[PDB]
Amino acid sequence: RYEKWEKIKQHYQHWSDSLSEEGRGLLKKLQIPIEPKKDDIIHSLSQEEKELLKRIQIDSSDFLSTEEKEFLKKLQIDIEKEKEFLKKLKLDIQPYDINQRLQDTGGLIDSPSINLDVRKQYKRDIQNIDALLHQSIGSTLYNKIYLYENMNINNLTATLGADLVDSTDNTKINRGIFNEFKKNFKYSISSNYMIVDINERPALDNERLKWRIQLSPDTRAGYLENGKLILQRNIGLEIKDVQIIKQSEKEYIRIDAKVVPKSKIDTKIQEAQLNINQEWNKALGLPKYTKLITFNVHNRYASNIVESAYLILNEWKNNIQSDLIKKVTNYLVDGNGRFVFTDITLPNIAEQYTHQDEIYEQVHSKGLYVPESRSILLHGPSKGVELRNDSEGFIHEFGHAVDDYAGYLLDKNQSDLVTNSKKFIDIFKEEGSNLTSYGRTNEAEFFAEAFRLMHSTDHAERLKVQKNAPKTFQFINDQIKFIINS
Ligand SMILES: Cc1cc(S(=O)(=O)N(Cc2cccnc2)[C@H](C)C(=O)NO)ccc1F
Ligand SMILES: [Zn+2]
Repeated sequence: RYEKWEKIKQHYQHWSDSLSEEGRGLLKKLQIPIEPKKDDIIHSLSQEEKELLKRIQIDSSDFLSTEEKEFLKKLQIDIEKEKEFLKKLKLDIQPYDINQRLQDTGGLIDSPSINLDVRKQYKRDIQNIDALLHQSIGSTLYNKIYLYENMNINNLTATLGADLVDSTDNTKINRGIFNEFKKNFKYSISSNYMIVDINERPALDNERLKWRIQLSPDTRAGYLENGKLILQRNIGLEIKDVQIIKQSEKEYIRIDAKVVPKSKIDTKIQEAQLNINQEWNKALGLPKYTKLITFNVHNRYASNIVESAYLILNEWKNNIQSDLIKKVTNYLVDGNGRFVFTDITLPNIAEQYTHQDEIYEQVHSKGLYVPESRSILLHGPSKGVELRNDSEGFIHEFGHAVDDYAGYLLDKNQSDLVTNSKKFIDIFKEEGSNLTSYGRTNEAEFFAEAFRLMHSTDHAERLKVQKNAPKTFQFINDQIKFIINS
């Protein structure tokens, strides 16, 4: 367990000694992100904002992560309509987390999804760390050691992660879900600095993935003491093996991976993008030069993001009538619209942030539709709230596109969503709470939810829309009729 520490340490002896006080402080910053302290958030608040914050019920919020919820509760401890307030405040409670910024952006750190000042600080730190990690592990040690990293399955796929652990016995891995996770896991990208161990360490709470990694001779790294290494960012990983193993009467998933040039992985992704486009331009009868599908892939479940795109579009094509699909998609293409499949957060997708300067209006979620760029965005790793799979999410987003085109058809000059018409507003006011809880949010979301359920494989769901929201059901069919006759 400790026999290999010394020789790795001695290899990086001079590197460690020559570290400046700032270089060291930077490595500590990377290991321990800086949380915002409560008292400064509070004193920054005005006394009209303070009074507002404590009267706010907070677990109710739809767009705040459980850590963000808990934090603001502790602010209430010390002290809808104004979602306005929680969206602005959400930005000022993010920890300074270098590795998380790199992962969220996939290395596209110029993405205007955080404030300018911190955005520029992130750049400076990243460039400084890149300069620190100059010494490769080398030929004397690369094949003499293994590097280990424990990982939460939710980091790769939160959808499969919900059922990965056997519900009848939590010491076991669900064999069926295991196969799904392993099936299309061929390669992997690290856009941030992997922090790995020289020897294997016991997994912490809900960590069931245990990586075993072999570096290449040229792979640059730094020693972080206590038998721990930090790897250079932007490295490719080839998955050599995925197996279920048992440690201390508990089942884990071993992932054997080998470091390769990231460019080698990027080449496969680019080849896959050409293939899926040529294949789907033909199926949809689009012009042969159309670029519709785009892979924005930069993270550790890389190969599955690509492979699942094929299946998502297949389910999409299978569950929606052909003529509706063709009409709407050709509308999207006429405005250079894209189907974006990605494993970076959606505010870092150009098809969103280009048309959304306000960060507090920027949205991260499983799926999104942006009318200004006529694009559908689908985020792999995450799990949509009250959503079975990615295909159902994509169908929902396509509902928004249907909404867009239908409204465009009735006035191309003053182009607007059909759900913004007084006609559907009245329908939403009457039937808006008769479907999903989230459908209640607004006209567009109610429309897209209704559209999703009307095209669900569960025929019972389709009948529940016609029975509980017959006016919305009728309205949508009228838009479909309007579209295919256009
Ligand atoms: C139910 C379903 C959900 C999604 S979502 O989670 O990504 N989402 C809705 C959402 C997000 C957070 C909590 N509650 C609902 C985003 C924002 C959206 O509407 N996309 O256009 C996407 C598609 C769906 F069908
Ligand atoms: Zn939506």
